[PDB]
Amino acid sequence: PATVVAGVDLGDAVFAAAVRAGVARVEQLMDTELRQADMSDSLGGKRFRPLFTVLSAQIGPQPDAAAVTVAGAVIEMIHLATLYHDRVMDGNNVAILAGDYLLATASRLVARLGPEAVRIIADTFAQLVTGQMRETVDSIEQYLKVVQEKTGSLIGAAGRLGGMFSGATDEQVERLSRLGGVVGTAFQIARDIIDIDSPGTDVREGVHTLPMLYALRESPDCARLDDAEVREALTLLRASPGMARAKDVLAQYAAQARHELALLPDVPGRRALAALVDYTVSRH
Amino acid sequence: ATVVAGVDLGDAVFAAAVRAGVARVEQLMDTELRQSLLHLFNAGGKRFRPLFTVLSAQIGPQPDAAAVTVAGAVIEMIHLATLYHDRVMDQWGNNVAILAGDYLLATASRLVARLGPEAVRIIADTFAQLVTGQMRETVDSIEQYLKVVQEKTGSLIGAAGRLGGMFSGATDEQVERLSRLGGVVGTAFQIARDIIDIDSPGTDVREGVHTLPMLYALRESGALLNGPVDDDAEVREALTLLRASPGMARAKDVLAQYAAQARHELALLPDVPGRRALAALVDYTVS
Repeated sequence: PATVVAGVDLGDAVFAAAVRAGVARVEQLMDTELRQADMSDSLGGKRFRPLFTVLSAQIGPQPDAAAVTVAGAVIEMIHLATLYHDRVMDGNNVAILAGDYLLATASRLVARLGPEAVRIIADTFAQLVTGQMRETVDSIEQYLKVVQEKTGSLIGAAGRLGGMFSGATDEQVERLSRLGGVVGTAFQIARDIIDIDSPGTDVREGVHTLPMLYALRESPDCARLDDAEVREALTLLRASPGMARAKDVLAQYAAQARHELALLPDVPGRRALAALVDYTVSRH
Repeated sequence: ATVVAGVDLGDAVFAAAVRAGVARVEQLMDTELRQSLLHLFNAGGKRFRPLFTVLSAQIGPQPDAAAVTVAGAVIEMIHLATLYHDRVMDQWGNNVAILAGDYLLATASRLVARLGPEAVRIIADTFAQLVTGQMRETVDSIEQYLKVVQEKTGSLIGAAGRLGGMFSGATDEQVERLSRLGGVVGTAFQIARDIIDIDSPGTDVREGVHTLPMLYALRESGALLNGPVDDDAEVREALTLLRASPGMARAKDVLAQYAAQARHELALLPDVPGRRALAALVDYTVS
């Protein structure tokens, strides 16, 4: 545990403490920027994206710890807001307002990071709405388009901002952006798989995830769209070649993340990010 | 004639320049919003917030700067997004309303981003204010209501004044004055809506929202508005009862006081046509 931050084993406990403190600084800024005179508002609400932002800023030669803290707070507040809005689309009005406040505060914070950061966030918002627009011809191409837009884009921006505000080179910033995009997708696909492999299992009533999408192509019929019906649906998926097909797609994203890792500079942040990748494609 | 949105501005050449500025905002909105998710109504230049932005920009040497139109569009998209998010129920559904609002928001992000980080900060802080206003709506009751309407309605119109001043090139002190004017005008704008909801309807009683006339009434003695009201018979009742309380005359007094506050703010703007137009907009808004 002393080497672990946000579930990622960073191998070294002294290094883990410095990284954990960078994550803690992100949450502390969020708590300070959200708290007003009016509130269990931040409380999946995780440190994954803060971890990713801090680790990405370990790739450049001159991390700006204050700016890195801002970027991570911006990214994660946006993450939480997408969760609030997703719950209502599947109190409603209050959950929407809370998400809107998280989005307003994230936009306020990123203005501190200057004109380039501001455009990166605005473009990320555009992708986020595009994926929600899409999510409402190849149905698996679309599903992977949705998670790339709603999930991969935001972790790409965290990688981008991490590189930018450690003075990484232009090419390393692009690479960190691409890594974060591929990490976000792989993370979701692992989630899809884990929720059928078995902590609750098929806590996914209504959601057509990637294994399911594969299984419904074969040709022997789903009971799909109350408790035995759920277990009866679980056996079919764990059996189906759709499961093995979903793990192949996961492996394609893992392969692409590791391709990007390999061209990162040989610095301790690269090994940290590879452990982040390992955890991402793991059982979480 | 010399009228732009029920408001007589003065000289026909000023009014024409203002009409054209507002129309430019509606056009930019249309253009930037094109991708069926939302259906904008064509108000033909009568939207309050583009008008207040364009009027505020008249104070600057460059009222028709392109950034002024972007500001106005941004302001109005924020206001539209709140209308869509307001419709989330505890359009076709909750999903459309959320998505429509998020689309407006995202489009506003792209536009304000190119205005610069300081304009991003202003709009973001304003939207934050606007949201906590709606949270807070859900001590001193009057100062509490006024804080709510200042947050949920006055801050966006303050921002319109601030942005209009900034990007028309107005002086720093003028930007500040126009921001203060906008907050006071937006409050008076809401107080006037809340009075008009009881004079001649009833939406606030049915919704169970406590507005200025009701809050002053509940200070006397001799409170059925605990929660909302469903039956149309009790609605009619509360209206006539509230129409007779001295709290109704007190809310009108406070409205007149906010008008006087706005006149104090605008009196120290330069002596130009735009000051008179703003003065006229104030008079219209409280009448």
